[PDB]
Amino acid sequence: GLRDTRPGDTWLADRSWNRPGWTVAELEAAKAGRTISVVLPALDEEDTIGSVIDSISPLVDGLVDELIVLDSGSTDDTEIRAVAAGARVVSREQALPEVPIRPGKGEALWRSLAASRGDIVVFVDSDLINPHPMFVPWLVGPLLTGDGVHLVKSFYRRPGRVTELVARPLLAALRPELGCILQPLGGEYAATRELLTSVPFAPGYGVEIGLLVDTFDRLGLDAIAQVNLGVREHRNRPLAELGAMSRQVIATLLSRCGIPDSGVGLTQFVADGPEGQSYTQHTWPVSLADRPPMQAIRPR
Amino acid sequence: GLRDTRPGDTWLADRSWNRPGWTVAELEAAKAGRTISVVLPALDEEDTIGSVIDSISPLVDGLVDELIVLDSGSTDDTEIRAVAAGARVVSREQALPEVPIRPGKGEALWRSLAASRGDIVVFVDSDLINPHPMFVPWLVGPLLTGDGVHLVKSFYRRPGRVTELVARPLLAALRPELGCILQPLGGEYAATRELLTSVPFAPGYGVEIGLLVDTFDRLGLDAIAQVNLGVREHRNRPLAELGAMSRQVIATLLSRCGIPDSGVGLTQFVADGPEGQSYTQHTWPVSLADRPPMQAIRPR
Repeated sequence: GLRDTRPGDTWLADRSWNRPGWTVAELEAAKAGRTISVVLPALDEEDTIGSVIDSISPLVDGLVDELIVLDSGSTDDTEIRAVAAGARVVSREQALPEVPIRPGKGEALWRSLAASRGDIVVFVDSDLINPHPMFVPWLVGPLLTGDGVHLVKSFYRRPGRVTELVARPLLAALRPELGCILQPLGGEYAATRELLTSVPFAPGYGVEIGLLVDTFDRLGLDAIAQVNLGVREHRNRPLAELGAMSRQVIATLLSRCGIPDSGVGLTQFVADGPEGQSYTQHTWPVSLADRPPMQAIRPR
Repeated sequence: GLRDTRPGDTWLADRSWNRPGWTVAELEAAKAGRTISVVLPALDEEDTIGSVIDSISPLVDGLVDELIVLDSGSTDDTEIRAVAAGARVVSREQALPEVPIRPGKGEALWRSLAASRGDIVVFVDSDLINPHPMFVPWLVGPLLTGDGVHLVKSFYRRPGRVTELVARPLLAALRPELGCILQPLGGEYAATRELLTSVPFAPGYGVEIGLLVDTFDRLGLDAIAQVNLGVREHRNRPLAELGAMSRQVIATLLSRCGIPDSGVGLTQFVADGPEGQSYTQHTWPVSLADRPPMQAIRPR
């Protein structure tokens, strides 16, 4: 199974593999009333967002009913380049005006649920370097082929740290049944509205891991599927930021397991010089504050 | 305080700093009946162990009463080179013959307590590249200056991953008072026999973190001190092994916080080729089995 996996292959919970034998046009016919939205979270991604939209553009009005870029308050030319590429840009303010804004990635994806319409929502990171046009079709594949799948995660390889050292070892310890998930923190995934609007949304970088665990806890492993995207390349995350990401992943995962987190942020001690004669104390923020299920805020 | 710290400076719990104003000969007089042992855990370290012993050698018969190398069943020339350097080599079998051997670093340090004699035991890794001769004197410093210190941890800088992404963020979440510890996983530390033989010893790579938390939980932060070793350089740990280390650090830390760990090892999925057409499934072992306080096995 894992000894022969092509980009597009689905791995179900019962250790069974499913190789897709459809075209894009055939998948559109398999929708049968169900609508598909694609959401792209964006914070200062002016260089990459054009290319990401272009790979999903030809699917619009066909398989994809709406392509939305959720602007997380960008100060650069992210908005004007995304419109020029042919996607509707909705800011956090515009997505849900009647609720004050909290910082972080989790807030943006949560708000995109109120801004989107589709029965199936596809999430793709806007910092992906040259994504394959079949990314979206592969993600919706297991959902449109009705077999009780509600969340489609993705796995890939670089042409890592927090996934391999924090997320996955902690999942092995606390939710061992989720040990088969190759990329729990992966930003490329698809889910049904009925699931997305019924679960709370974790703040910041904990959004992916929280959604994965909530899906497993309330539906079981059978509702989760994994698709091979082949080779994924994205903007490299700065090494200083990974400690903060880890702490948030930890906070979110502990809260889902009923383990009380102190709410105390990670303090990093950065050496000022080569000798190490002095250290800079830097405390990253951490949030234990989930957003409630969207059904409690804006019921569709 | 952290804006001016020279190699040797002690950081106490009450955020107060102590700069040492002694010589090696003056520290020996401060012992007053108390004996000091230095333990070097060794598993296949034939290239580095000679240099490590040479830095501690001139202290023997003076400040250091005995220098012991705890051989963890080496297959190379670790034993014969350590004897030639001038240190007594005790294997796991010889350290505690009447108890069967378990694999891992934690077992070795635990067994060294039965093989050692000193009221103060100093632990130094045998894979250190050119350690400073003042390493041992700096570690025993706060212990010999009687102010209620029972464990001396160390901090340094490279001339990281698991410390910065796993150990420290998880300590912030579960034991926030230990957030000021710069290197919780550091192999260079010293403690009193009364403490070391009264606490359980965590298996494998969890030994350091377990000892830190046990000391805090039963004595408080006042018993823990930190010393600047300046610049530390050691053999680089292979990137494939760090996931296994993380899982063990996680298992040990959760167990100390009363959080049930599943006992399921981390499964890593390693890509076989460039395309990612197949994956190798690799499950690292994890142990939830502590060793009991040495007072329950060999009471001195």
